[PDB]
Amino acid sequence: RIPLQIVRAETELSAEEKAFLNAVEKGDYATVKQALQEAEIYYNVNINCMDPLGRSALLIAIENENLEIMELLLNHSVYVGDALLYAIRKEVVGAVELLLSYQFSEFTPDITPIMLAAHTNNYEIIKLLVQKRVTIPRPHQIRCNCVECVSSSEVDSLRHSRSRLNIYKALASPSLIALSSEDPILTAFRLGWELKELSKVENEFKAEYEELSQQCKLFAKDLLDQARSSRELEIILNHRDDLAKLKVAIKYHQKEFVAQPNCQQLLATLWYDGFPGWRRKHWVVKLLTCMTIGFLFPMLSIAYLISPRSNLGLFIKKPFIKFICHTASYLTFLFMLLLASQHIVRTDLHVQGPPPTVVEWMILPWVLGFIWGEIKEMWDGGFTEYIHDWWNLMDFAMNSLYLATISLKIVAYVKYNGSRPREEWEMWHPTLIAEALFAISNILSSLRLISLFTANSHLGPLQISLGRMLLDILKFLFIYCLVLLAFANGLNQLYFYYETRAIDEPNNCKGIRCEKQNNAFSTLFETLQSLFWSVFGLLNLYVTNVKARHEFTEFVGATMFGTYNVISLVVLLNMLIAMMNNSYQLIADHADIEWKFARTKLWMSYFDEGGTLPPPFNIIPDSLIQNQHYQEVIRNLVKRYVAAMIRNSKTHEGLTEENFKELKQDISSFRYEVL
Amino acid sequence: RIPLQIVRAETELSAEEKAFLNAVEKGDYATVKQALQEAE
Ligand SMILES: CC(C)CCC[C@@H](C)[C@H]1CC[C@H]2[C@@H]3CC=C4C[C@@H](OC(=O)CCC(=O)O)CC[C@]4(C)[C@H]3CC[C@]12C
Ligand SMILES: [Ca+2]
Ligand SMILES: [Zn+2]
Repeated sequence: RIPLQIVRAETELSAEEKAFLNAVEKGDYATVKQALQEAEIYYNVNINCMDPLGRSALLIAIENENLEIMELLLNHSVYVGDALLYAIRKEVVGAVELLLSYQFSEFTPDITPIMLAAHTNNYEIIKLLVQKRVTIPRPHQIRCNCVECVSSSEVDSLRHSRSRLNIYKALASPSLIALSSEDPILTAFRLGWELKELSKVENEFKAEYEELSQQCKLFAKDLLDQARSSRELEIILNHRDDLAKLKVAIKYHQKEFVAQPNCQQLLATLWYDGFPGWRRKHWVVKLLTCMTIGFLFPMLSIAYLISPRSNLGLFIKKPFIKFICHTASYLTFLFMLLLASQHIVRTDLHVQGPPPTVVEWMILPWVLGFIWGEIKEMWDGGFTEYIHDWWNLMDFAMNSLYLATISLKIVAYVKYNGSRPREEWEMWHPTLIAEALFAISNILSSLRLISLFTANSHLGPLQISLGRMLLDILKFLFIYCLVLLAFANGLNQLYFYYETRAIDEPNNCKGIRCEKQNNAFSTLFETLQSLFWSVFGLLNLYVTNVKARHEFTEFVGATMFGTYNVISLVVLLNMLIAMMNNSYQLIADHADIEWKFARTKLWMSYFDEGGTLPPPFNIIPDSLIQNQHYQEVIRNLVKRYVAAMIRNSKTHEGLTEENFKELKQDISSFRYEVL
Repeated sequence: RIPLQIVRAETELSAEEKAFLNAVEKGDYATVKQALQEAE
């Protein structure tokens, strides 16, 4: 028996106010008029009476979209505050125009009429409001130590965050950008960048800021989509405040703008400069032409040096031929790196400091060219973006290992004279370190070729997904390294008392890299190595067996080894499978825009004159007219976009409501004509 | 304090054209006819 009563009692109005509110809601030109006259004379009705469910007389008159009752209430001095916002949110032009011609609320007090109009994204209401000289407060910069931001955040943090989000939502509407900004493309780019960088700062309101940034990027792409000619697209892309706006969009990570089909057409025509209709030809003749131009890599580079402006000197200046020549030079470098480890060119293996062979003497200009190119990349173009590549770390590692190999070879040549057999050299002979670093640099140089996958149409998205899933490999190795450190600590602590010597063990071998694996858990480094190698099954089971008859210690060690194997394989590897499968499933939707953005970024790196020579040969010693043309193009694009959007806003629901309103008005007019 | 004005100003028609366009949009056999006669 649960008793049910209204615990929050609302003060109900008198019966005289109910008649006035019912006359307002039903709609009557005479009953409301005489009710207001009686309220003026006898004071029977409070004019500012309000329903318990947040509905004043003016709000109900707005909800009925009738202008006569609204005009009479406006002339009868009804409380008009917080009533234009309801008409704006209802999105009716006549009521907003009438209220602009002159307690409880459903809107937060920081909302202005222009802000709500921008939130609702109605073109006519926003235009009619901005004609009345309205302004929006400027949101502050993200990192503020000023008093006006810090004190406001300290006093009322929720109101501050709500006000900032409301302002940024008002500024990000496509209609307000199309009306109030003279450069909607650059405004959309900048607002998308600020909203994306601000979503990470305000990590709790991340979804709304990410949605607003996506809205701005979509508006920029849709504004570019309305181009009806190649001249308009060339004017858009070349506008400088060669392809300036495309470089700006690449800077602001506008992947949807970059991967637009007409931008990709213009980039493809600029890429195949010397080949009219490269996509037209057969794949066999394309492969033959690519092979010929690649095999002509000593050519077209000497000709550039001896005659830059000849018939043949301008052949390498085209971007595709430049890319082919660079790829051919790198493949030749890797071929000589393969040849450097062969018996035909490498002899006299028992000298402490050897002079370089012919293959290494040929390798040296390539290494100097790579070093000089990476040095020039630090200066030319800039330094703040050189580290913002994530491929230049690999190049820096390659060049550092090359420099270390050269310096160690020089030291071993100048301080070691004579010959000595290789078995009696010391552990840290400079020659051995040089041969190790050269091999590591060979691995890095041959793995550098993955960056060329974005040019191909089939290996590009594959490398994009490879990066996507390496981002989760990086997360998985933290848990794996914690588990590895835990079990290594435990196993070394259990097993370090039974450490033997290399002399006692057979073949003078102490470690897990022997025929009979010895001292697998004796030291912490060897324990880490053993627990790493047990993942691939290369650690045998008898390494947990000690010389003495300590069967309890052996059993506890084998149990630790089995628990580590279970945790590190059965749980963790299949967890990694599930993680990368989920990440691949998410990225497979947006996998072609990313590849097209990466291919575009690779294409614009070959457009400029800098770095024309391959690394073998790169070490051998009025604005008003453009602004007005861009302004006409923006005017046409904005008009086309606003027309397409304004009738794409026509909806079955709104059309149906409009038809009922027109039918009701016409029936009432006909009834008044008959009566 | 971000100022908001229409940067791409459209040449608005005269008030006489607004009456003709409103008569066309609302639907009137007589108002559009007399408007066209006055335009002639
Ligand atoms: C499977 C083994 C034998 C590979 C050995 C390494 C190289 C011989 C391969 C690996 C990556 C390959 C590259 C992968 C992608 C491309 C881009 C591709 O570009 C185009 O098709 C041109 C048109 C465009 O840019 O879209 C031309 C071949 C090339 C350089 C490939 C040339 C041959 C490379 C260097
Ligand atoms: Ca580089
Ligand atoms: Zn501030």
